[PDB]
Amino acid sequence: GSSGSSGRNRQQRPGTIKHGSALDVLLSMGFPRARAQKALASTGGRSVQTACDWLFSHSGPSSG
Repeated sequence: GSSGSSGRNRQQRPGTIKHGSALDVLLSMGFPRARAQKALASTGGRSVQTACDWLFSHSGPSSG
């Protein structure tokens, strides 16, 4: 016996001391706040996964 393992489950963030952000996350991935911003904004800012899809996905008004 002895010892255990409480708290900290899975852990999904660049540290526990400071909380992350859907944006800060993208920043960690290597994306510019802008990119994440534009995306976030577009997709409001709920999930970072959705934004990504948007990011990659060509966004713009079909010109011609």
